Amino acid sequence: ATAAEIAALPRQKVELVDPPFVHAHSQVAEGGPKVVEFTMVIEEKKIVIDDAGTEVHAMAFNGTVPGPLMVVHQDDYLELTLINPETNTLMHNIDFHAATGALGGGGLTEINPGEKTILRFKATKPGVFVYHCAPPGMVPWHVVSGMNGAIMVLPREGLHDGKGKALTYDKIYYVGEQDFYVPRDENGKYKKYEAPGDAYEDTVKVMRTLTPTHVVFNGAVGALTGDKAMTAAVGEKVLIVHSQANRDTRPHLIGGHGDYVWATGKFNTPPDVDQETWFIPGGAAGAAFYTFQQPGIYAYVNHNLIEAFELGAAAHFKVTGEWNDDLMTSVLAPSGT
Amino acid sequence: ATAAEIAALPRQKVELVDPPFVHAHSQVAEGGPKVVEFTMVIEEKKIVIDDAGTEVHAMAFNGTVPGPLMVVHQDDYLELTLINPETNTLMHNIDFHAATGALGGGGLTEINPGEKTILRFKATKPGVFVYHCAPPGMVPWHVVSGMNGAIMVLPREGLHDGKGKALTYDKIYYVGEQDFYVPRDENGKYKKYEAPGDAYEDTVKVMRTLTPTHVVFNGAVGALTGDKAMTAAVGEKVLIVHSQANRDTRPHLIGGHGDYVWATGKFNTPPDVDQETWFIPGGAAGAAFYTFQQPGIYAYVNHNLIEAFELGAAAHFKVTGEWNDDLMTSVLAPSG
Amino acid sequence: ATAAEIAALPRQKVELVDPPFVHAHSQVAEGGPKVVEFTMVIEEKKIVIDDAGTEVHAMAFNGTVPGPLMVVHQDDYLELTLINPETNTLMHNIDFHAATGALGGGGLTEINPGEKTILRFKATKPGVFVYHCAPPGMVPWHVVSGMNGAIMVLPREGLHDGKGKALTYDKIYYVGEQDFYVPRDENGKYKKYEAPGDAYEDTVKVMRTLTPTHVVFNGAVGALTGDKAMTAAVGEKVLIVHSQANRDTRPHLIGGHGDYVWATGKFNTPPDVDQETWFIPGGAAGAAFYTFQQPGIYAYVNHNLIEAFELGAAAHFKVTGEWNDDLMTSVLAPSG
Ligand SMILES: O=N[O-]
Ligand SMILES: O=N[O-]
Ligand SMILES: O=N[O-]
Ligand SMILES: [Cu+2]
Ligand SMILES: [Cu+2]
Ligand SMILES: [Cu+2]
Ligand SMILES: [Cu+2]
Ligand SMILES: [Cu+2]
Ligand SMILES: [Cu+2]
Repeated sequence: ATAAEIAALPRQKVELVDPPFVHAHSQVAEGGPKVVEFTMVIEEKKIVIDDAGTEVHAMAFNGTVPGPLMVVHQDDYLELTLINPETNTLMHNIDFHAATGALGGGGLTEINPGEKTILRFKATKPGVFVYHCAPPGMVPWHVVSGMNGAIMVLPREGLHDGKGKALTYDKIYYVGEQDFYVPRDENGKYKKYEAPGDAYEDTVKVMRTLTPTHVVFNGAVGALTGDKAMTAAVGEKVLIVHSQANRDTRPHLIGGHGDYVWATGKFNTPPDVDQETWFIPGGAAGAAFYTFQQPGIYAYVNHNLIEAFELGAAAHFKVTGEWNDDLMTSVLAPSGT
Repeated sequence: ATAAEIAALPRQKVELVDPPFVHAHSQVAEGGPKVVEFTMVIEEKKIVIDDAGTEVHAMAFNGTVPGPLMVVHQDDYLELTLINPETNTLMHNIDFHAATGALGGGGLTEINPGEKTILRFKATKPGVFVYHCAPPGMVPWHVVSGMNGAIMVLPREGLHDGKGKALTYDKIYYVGEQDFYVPRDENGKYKKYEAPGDAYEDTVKVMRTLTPTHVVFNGAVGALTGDKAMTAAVGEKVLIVHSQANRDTRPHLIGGHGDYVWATGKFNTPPDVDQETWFIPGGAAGAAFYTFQQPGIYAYVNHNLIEAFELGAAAHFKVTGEWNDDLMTSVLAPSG
Repeated sequence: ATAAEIAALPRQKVELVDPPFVHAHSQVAEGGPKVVEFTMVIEEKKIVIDDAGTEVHAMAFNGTVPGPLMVVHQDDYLELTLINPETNTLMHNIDFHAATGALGGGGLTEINPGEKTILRFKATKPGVFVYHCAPPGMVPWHVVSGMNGAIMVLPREGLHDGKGKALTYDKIYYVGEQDFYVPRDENGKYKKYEAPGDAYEDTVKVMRTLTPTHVVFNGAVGALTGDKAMTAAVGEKVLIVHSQANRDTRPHLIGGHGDYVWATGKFNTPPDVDQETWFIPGGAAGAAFYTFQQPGIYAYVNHNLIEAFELGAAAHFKVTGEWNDDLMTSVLAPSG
C-alpha cells in the first residue's frame, strides 16, 4: 500500500533487448515484490518493410517494431522512463493494458518532443498484455505505424498448466504482428513521403477500408526467415508470445501444435491444449507452449494463408535433432505410377 | 410441463427501458418459474448516425437501436407481444437465439403492418443471447438496419464464478454494437432516401463488400459519450452486456479489465478471468463483470482501433471516487 | 513400442465417402491401435459454384470440395496413398494439421502429375483437424481453389463432456466451408479461363482484397439445401464437424444451439456448453453436438448473415418428429 513502503522495495534495472528475443529474467520470482525499472526512447524513423523497398514512417518504442517485451512478476511495480527526443515531430504516450487507471497510463504520459515522463504501476494481473501509444485524436494512426509491443507478467510461482503442474520453458520468443496501411499511386505503386505528417490523410483513407497492404512479423516481410529464423532443438520447450494491437490473428506452427495455449493471454485462465490454430483478437497478446519433437524447418504463420504468404505474416523455425519415424515416415517417396 | 401446468404459473408484466439501461429485475429469482410478459412495438424510422448528418432507415424494436434488453431466469417462459403498426411499410418477425424451434420463433411471428402476434417460449438455457428480425429473403438487410437486441436468461441462483462463488453486480449496462452500410454517390457523399425500400438495392451493393461505413454503439457515433457516458463509482461491481448480431467485435475497457468474462455469453461455461480484450463473434452476445478500482474517464471500445476511433465504436464510463497511488502513479509528470 | 510391434499392427483399408457424409467407423475403438489406410486421387476440374453458372477451376482431393473426412482414433497410424494423375497440370501435396513434422507431411508428399506417394503418421492428439494442400510458393492459391478437408481423431474411449460423462452421437455430418475469390471483368461479370494457370494472376489480385466473392458449404451455393438438406429426427444426437482452412467462420443452428461445442476442435480441451454461435478461426476445424428437440426446417449458417444469405454460406437440416408446445408455442398467430 504506502508511498514509503514502496520506496523501501528493492529496485532492479533491466536492459531491454530487441525482439524477437527477451531480456534475462527468472520464471519463478526470487524473493518478494520489486520495482523493476525500464527506459525506452521513442523514435520516429523510416523503415523499409519489403524487398521492393516499400517505406513506412514508423513510430517505434526503443527503435523497433514491435517495441520490446518487458517481463515482471505479479505484484511487482513496473516503472517506466519514457523519453520523446526533440528530433521527433509528434506527441506520444503509452497505454499499458496490464495497468489499472488513467487509460492504462495514457492520460499521465503525454510527452511532446523534448519531454520525458516516469510512470509506475502495480502489475496486479498475470498474463501477457499489449502496450501501445494512444494520443487523443490520433490513436489508430500511432498504433498502425508500429507503436506497440507487449509485456509479460509472470505468476510469482512461474507458469503452470490448468491442473497445477509446473511448466518451465527453455526459451521464449516474442513475435509482434503488425498491420500496415501503405497508400498507393494510380499505377498501384506504393507512395513515399517526406515526413510522417505528410502521409496522414492518404493513410486514413486506406485504414477506413479495413484492409492492410502488409501484415508482418518483427516489422517487415521475411524479418524472421533465413539467417534470422528462430531456433530450437528436439526436446526443447519453447514459449512463443504473440501480440496484435489492432487486428485479429490466428497463429499456427506448420508441422507442430500449441501443446498449451493461453489464447486470451491470461495465466489465471486455464490453457487450451493440443491446439492446431489459435485465435488472438486485435488488442490482445497470447502465448503458446510447445515441445519440439521433430527436426527441420517449421513455418509459423497467421493462418489466413493470404495474409501469411501474400501479405507477409510468416516466420521460420530451424530445429536441430534426429527424425522420429514413429511420428511420421515416408513409406513411398514421390514416384511414377 | 403440460399446458395446464403453464396456465397456473404466475404472470409478471415487465415495462421495458431504453438501452443502455435495463429494466428492473432481481438477480436471484424470487420463487418458482413464471410467465414473464413483454410487449414491443416495431418502428421504421430515420436515424442520424454521425455528426455529418448521415441517415439510416432504421427498423427498430421499441424504437431504439439496439432493441431493449429483456431479462428472465432459467426455466421461466418469455411471452412476447409483438406489434407491427400500420404506419410501417415492411413485414417483420423475431428470432430469439435463446429459443428452441421454428427458426428461433421467426417462422411463427411473421407480421405485416397492421398485425400483432404473441409468442411464448421456455428459456431453457442460461446466458445472454441475441434476438433479431429475419424475414425470409431479406434477413441481413433487417439486421444491419438495426433490428436486433439481446435477452439475458439468468441462472435461478444468480451469477457465479468458475468455482461457485456468487457474483452480484451493482449496475448493469447493455451496449448493442451495430455495423451499418450506407451508400455513397459519385463524389463520396452518403445518399439519402425517402422510404426504406428505396435504399435496398444500393445498400445490398455495399453489404457485399463486407466493409461497414460505420460501426457504432447505441445507434450513433458518440451515443454513449460525454453526456450519455455510463457512470459508476470506485468499488462498484458492473456487468456489461455486449451484443453484435452480424459481425465480430473485440471489446476492451481502456484503463480496466474484464475480471470475469463470459465471452461466449453462456453462463454454464465458466468465465475467463483477468481479460484485457475479449472476443464476441457476430451472431452472439457476451458479458463482462468488473469492479472499478480507479476514478476518472474510461473508454470502452471495439479494439480494432480503426473501427473504434474512425468508424464510431467507442463509449465512455465516468467513474467517481478517490485515486489509488499504489495501483498507478505519475513519478515524474511530463517535463523538459 | 518396438519396431517389430509397429510392423505387426493390423491394417484396415477404409473406403471414403463424399461430404457431408462420413465413412463408417466406431466411436469407441475396437481393440488396440491399427494402421488405417486411405487412398485419395487428386482431380483438377471445373465446377459450377452458384446459380449464375460461375465456374472455378477446383483442385479437389478425391474429386470433392471439401475433401472427405477421415476418421481414426488416438494413437492409430494413418497411412495415406495420394495419387496425382497424369491428366492434371500442377504439383500438389498434403499438410495434415493433425501430424507432427515435415510441415505436416507437406515436405514429403510433393507429387507431380503422374506420381504417387504414401505417407504414414501417428495420430497422437485427439480432435478434428484441417488438412490441405500447400506447395511452396503457391499455398493460398491451392487452398482457396478447394484443396482442403478435415480428419477426426477420436479418443479411444469415444467422446465425453467436461465432467467425463460419455457423449454418443447417432449421426455425424461434415460441413466444409470454402471462401472463393473469382475475378470479374470491367462489366462486373465473373471471368472464365481455359486452364487453372491462366486464372492465377487475376485470382491473386482478388485474394489480396481479403474479400471473397463466394463463401459456400460443400462446394456451391445451396449444396446442402432443398432435397440435399441434412436430416435428423427429434431425440437424435448429431455431431456437426465444420472446417475452414483459410478464413474465420461463426456457425449457428437457427432454431437450435450447440449443446456441447469444441470450438477449438480439440477433445482434451473441455467443450463450451449451450452455445448460440461459436467461432472457428481460419486454419481450424470445430465440432458441435446437439440433440434435436423440435421438428421442422433449421438453417445452419455462418452468422455473418451477409456471408450466409448473400454470399452462399447457408445449409438446411430437415428434422422429423412431434412439436413440443412447452418449449415454444404461438399464443396468438399473426392477425389484423
Ligand atoms: O499448415 N499451415 O498451413
Ligand atoms: O487500450 N485501448 O486501446
Ligand atoms: O438465427 N440466425 O440468424
Ligand atoms: Cu505515438
Ligand atoms: Cu488498447
Ligand atoms: Cu424486420
Ligand atoms: Cu441469428
Ligand atoms: Cu494442390
Ligand atoms: Cu495449415
